[PDB]
Amino acid sequence: SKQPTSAENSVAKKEDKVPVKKQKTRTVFSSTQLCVLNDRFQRQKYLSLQQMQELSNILNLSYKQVKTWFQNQRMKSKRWQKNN
Repeated sequence: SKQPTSAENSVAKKEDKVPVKKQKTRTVFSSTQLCVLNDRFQRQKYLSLQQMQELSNILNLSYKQVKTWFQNQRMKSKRWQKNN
């Protein structure tokens, strides 16, 4: 696999350029993570079973969280995205 613990594309681009509007949704994702996610999804095919645990360690998040985020964005194409 590819374990991207380092060597990223420093500042690729952002899909969102909306500087803090509509208030805060309590929990939020940073453009830093978003950029890395989008870059890696463009450079690679997707996140593999191992890659999600790597990513989890890098962003100091949980494997349960990283997997669920991916599967939600994955399944939205077939069913729909859910916040729960």
